[PDB]
Amino acid sequence: NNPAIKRIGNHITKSPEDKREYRGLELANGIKVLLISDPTTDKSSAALDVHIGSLSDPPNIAGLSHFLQHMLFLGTKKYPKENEYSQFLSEHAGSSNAFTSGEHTNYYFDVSHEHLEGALDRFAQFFLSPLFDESAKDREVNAVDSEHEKNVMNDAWRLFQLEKATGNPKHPFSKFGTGNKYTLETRPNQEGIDVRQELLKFHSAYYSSNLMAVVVLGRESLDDLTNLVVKLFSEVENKNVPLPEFPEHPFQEEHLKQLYKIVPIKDIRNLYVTFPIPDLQKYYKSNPGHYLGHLIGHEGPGSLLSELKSKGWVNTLVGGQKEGARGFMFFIINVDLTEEGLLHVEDIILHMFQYIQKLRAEGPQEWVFQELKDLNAVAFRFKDKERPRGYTSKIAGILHYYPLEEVLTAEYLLEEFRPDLIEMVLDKLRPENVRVAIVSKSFEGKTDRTEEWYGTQYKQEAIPDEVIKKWQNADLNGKFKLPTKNEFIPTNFEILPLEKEATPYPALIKDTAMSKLWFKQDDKFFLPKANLNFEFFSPFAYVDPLHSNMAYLYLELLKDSLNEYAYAAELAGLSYDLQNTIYGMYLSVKGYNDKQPILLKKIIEKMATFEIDEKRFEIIKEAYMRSLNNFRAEQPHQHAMYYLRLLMTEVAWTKDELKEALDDVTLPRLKAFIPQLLSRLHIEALLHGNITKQAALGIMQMVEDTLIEHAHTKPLLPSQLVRYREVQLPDRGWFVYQQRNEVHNNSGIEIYYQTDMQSTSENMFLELFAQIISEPAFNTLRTKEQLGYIVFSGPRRANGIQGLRFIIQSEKPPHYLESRVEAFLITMEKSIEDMTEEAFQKHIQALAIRRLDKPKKLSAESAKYWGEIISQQYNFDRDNTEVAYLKTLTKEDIIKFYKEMLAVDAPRRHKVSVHVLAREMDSNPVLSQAPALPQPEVIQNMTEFKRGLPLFPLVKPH
Ligand SMILES: O=C(C[C@@H](Cc1ccc2ccccc2c1)n1cc(CNC(=O)c2ccc(F)cc2)nn1)NO
Ligand SMILES: [Zn+2]
Repeated sequence: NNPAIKRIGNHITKSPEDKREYRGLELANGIKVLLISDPTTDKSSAALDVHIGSLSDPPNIAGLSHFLQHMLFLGTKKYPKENEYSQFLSEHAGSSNAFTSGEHTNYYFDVSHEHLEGALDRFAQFFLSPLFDESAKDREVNAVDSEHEKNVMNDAWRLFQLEKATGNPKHPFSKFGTGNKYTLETRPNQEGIDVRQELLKFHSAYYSSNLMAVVVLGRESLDDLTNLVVKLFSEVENKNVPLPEFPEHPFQEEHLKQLYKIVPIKDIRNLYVTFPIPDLQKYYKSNPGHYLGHLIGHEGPGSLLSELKSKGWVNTLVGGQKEGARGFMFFIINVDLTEEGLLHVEDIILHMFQYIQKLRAEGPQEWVFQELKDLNAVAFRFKDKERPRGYTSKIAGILHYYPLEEVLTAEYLLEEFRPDLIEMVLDKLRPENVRVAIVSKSFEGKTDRTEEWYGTQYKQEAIPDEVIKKWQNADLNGKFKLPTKNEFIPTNFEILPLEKEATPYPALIKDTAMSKLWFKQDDKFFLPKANLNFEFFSPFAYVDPLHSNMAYLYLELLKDSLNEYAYAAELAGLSYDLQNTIYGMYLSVKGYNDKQPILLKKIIEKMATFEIDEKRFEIIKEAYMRSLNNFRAEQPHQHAMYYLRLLMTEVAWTKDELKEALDDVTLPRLKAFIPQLLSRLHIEALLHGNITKQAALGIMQMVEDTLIEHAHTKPLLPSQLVRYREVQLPDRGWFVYQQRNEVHNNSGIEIYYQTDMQSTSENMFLELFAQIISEPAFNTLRTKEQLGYIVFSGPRRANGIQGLRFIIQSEKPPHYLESRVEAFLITMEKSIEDMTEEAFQKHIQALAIRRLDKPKKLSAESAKYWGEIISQQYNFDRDNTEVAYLKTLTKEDIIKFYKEMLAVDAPRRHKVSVHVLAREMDSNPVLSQAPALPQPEVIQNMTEFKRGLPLFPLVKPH
């Protein structure tokens, strides 16, 4: 009945468990829309996906569509204030982000449910009347450059662009998508191009209503949501832009049967096998790509990976279809290489073609397709409820590909087995259509080519016909069998009825010396799933570097063993996580409760009776060595956070102390360690979900019983159960720790102002203050000053202590960033005194909403509880108490907090700074005016540093 609405979609198919309400519709201008009504959501959300990406970039301005995406946040004609959008969301419990792919640019936000319209209106202007301020463009060009700079020494990006560079140079697929200062500023200036106009023009030419999809989620009715969205988005202009397509494959025969030898930054060994294939998106209802990927990428018994692992050539394998763009795709088989595998690359690839041959001989298996269909059906029915911001964004993306009534189910539900399509794709998987890339340090100095954008050192060879012919003649290897029927597929979806004595929070229902068991029956979600969380305490886990290493190798060897067995369970919605910690071991099993007890016993039982294979020990141990070394190639700001963690923690083995001790880890020594580790334990657990109290106690009983039976485990004392402390900085102190990043040519810095031990008061001062300066900090340090792409502020919580932290990755020297952060703090001081009481109450409200936002899924709630448990604070009612206190804070309260704890001349300022110098930088100790800074005490040695200071107390439990 509305002229602006071309059609209103029918019943939108959803899971019976989904209580959200849906109406799909298509606007007169062509915008596809999905309206989502959820009366309980504390945060509303919307997203818009344009069906243009960097593949549509002008060939002379690489990264333009990406740059466009940055600029839309920087002002519209209706809301011309540069950070009006960001500031609004921040003051209303909201957030926003975006991304640019080959074919899509995706924008999304969430906000307090009370302010959907205000946010939605400002959001809409991106597509109505963007400003593209000349000043803003010249600044933000730097943020894009920074973002690229961060990727240059990253192995994943280097390889990503290299494949693009080794195909047809005239194909859009070869374009550089990110852009940098050269492509965006330097070269355009040479050519005389007005980049601001090219931005305006690109938005004008491609950001058309016929290529847009919109999703909006709020508390409002589907009716009110309809009027709101139509009111705002029917005014979007339709230029009837043809949807871009790329029918010709980027890989022609000149690019097939080619071998590439590549040199990585990190010490890694990879083999990448690629086949060009047709666009399989139209066959989505049968999805031939996923069927083949599922088998080739199978990790269970009989699989290709199983064989390659037995010969000790590979450890992990990825197989399946890989996105390209409209018109083309790829099929890939990727493995990591052992030192041995690197020598048998030709043989590995033969094995791949033998398995593929095994599939041709067997023919398509309908029961396999039928199994994938069945698993996905269950997956969609009992799908966890998504957080709004990610939901609207994801759906906005696939609205382009599917009918309105089917968007929710399209990517889950399979219709009909099409063996013809399977044979079609399988026919492309031949030696004559293969591309091979080997990534190894062993090719260093032996390369002759250099990729233009990342500087990747590589070498190109043609695969000799002698080798190609060998691969085409692939005899059936007897080691290869099709996967067996997945026996972990859940059958019992019964939701057990809430017990009479069921608690709203976890209740302590068992307290022996052996174990402490926390339990809660789910009363919010009612899906047939449960989370089993176990912390195993033992002093021998982190007593020294040698033992810390062995704790790690033990679990890694344990998982390496269970993989083939647990893989089926993972496919069937039943996963486990097993990590070594500073307190001992951490075990988490999550998923459908049905066959969950089966898996859990297998782990605990495997744990306590583990027999170590020597070959796996050698391989896994060597990988760990490279793993520790590879930390040198991490980002400067990641180093910054790592170094600070070491400085401020009572005990912390550095990655150097670890890799040194590793040389002393032997098989005999490790075999001895495991039993010693399991001989003494204390188990603390949280069982949460679709389980009864007796089933919970039964579960706990089985873990203890299995340990005692196989490992002869015994309890640990209460006094032995004290956690580590945080170093306590002196009043008016300032320490600086300086290191260099050998790989990246950006500097990193973390600045930590340590306030005080955690408590309701200190928590809310810090959080309310962080809330107030969150947006302004991003706007000043990045948007205005453009110090870096990565600019972060917020609370730091470790060992029961807390403080305010700033993190920045930049091309400027760390000492420069210091004055700028300090300059900002003085700036913020004035802004808060000038702040109106109403603006202040907005921040109190924004923080309050964020804290009280309820978990949409079980594991989110489980995390909340488990956080209170491992922190041994046990404050399960924390949010209500702290939000209550928050609302009683004064603007004067925050000013005093700042002046006492954080201000430059503050009495109780405890400041430590970590400086990470860029690769080619050098040493130096020490716009809005930056204050004078005292001379810092330069930390020369972490041990001396810790020993010379007090340690905080630990927070007492509830
Ligand atoms: O790079 C991108 C995505 C990103 C880059 C980014 C975004 C946030 C980051 C946060 C911490 C460290 C690093 C970050 C890098 N992007 C965001 C925007 C708009 N900014 C906000 O909405 C915004 C965020 C936070 C605030 F407090 C206030 C406002 N434009 N591009 N697209 O190409
Ligand atoms: Zn970006």
